[PDB]
Amino acid sequence: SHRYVETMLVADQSMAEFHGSGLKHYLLTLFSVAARLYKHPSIRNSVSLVVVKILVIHDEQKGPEVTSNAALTLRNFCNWQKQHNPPSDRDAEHYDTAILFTRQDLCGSQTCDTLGMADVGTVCDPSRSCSVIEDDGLQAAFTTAHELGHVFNMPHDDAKQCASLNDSHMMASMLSNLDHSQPWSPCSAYMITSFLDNGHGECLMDKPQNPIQLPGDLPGTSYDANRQCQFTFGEDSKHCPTCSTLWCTGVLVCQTKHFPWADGTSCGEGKWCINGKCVNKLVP
Ligand SMILES: Cc1noc(C)c1CCC1CCN(S(=O)(=O)C[C@](C)(C[C@H](C)c2ncc(F)cn2)N(O)C=O)CC1
Ligand SMILES: [Mg+2]
Ligand SMILES: [Mg+2]
Ligand code: NA
Ligand code: NA
Ligand code: NI
Ligand code: NI
Ligand code: NI
Ligand code: NI
Ligand code: NI
Ligand code: NI
Ligand code: NI
Ligand code: NI
Ligand code: NI
Ligand SMILES: [Zn+2]
Repeated sequence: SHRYVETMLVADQSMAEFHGSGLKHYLLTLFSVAARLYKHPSIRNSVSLVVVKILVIHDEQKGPEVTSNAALTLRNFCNWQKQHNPPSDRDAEHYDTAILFTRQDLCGSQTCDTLGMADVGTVCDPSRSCSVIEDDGLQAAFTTAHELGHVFNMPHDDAKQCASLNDSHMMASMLSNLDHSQPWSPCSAYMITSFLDNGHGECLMDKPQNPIQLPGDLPGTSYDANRQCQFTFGEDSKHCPTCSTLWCTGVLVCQTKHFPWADGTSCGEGKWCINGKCVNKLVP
């Protein structure tokens, strides 16, 4: 049966300052891509990510302490989100999960290549059902879905428990090329299924009361290549000077993080990017 992941989205002061008025549309744009990934048939389940609440923190002290140490930020965030959840799921703004988004670059013990953070198997535990996402651009939509994967009991696809069943899927242990034709591995598929068959989706059974509408356009529609570049490299960056790799300014100096342009991104009159390819908007 149908599962509804009622979610609170939280943005820290770094996000408020960076994004200004456009902040809530941007989080919703992230979450809508993540919501799509969870509807892909390879998850082999019926999962609906819905937003019941959004908090923006304009003053550090009114939110959790966000530090570059990712494990500690997650823990800070988890503690802090408790107080803002209504007790019973009868309440409309009661959430099953909470996600923090920050511009601060998050770090492990060893490098600052951390992109997000969550514990495994926590989705209906109100005090552990959280994630922190570093916002380095639109690709943070896939970070959002990966970490939500942890929350749903998915291990990384190199875990020994995944040997029997399966680097190119959502739950890769490191950033690599996603297979957009099959986002979730057989392992991810099984580990979420097991979890729900074991009864751990219980708080996901109730439908949301007037959820915050997610954008139904493509992320490239709201955000053109210059915007995309700015989300990654700061407001002074523009598109370089197509689709497969987004290059951005920094002797013309240009830089990339190797991601394609967001789907729906204008690549000329009557054409737009779809899975790394520039194609006519009108399809046959
Ligand atoms: C962008 C993007 N575009 O497409 C995709 C796909 C992405 C996301 C790629 C993911 C790579 C791996 N991570 S990561 O590199 O930040 C490492 C780490 C913080 C390790 C921690 C220890 C850890 N936490 C929990 C565990 F269950 C295991 N281990 N992680 O896995 C966090 O979940 C996060 C992001
Ligand atoms: Mg509150
Ligand atoms: Mg795609
Ligand atoms: Na980081
Ligand atoms: Na970094
Ligand atoms: Ni503001
Ligand atoms: Ni909007
Ligand atoms: Ni601080
Ligand atoms: Ni595969
Ligand atoms: Ni619920
Ligand atoms: Ni400015
Ligand atoms: Ni400027
Ligand atoms: Ni351009
Ligand atoms: Ni590089
Ligand atoms: Zn992970």
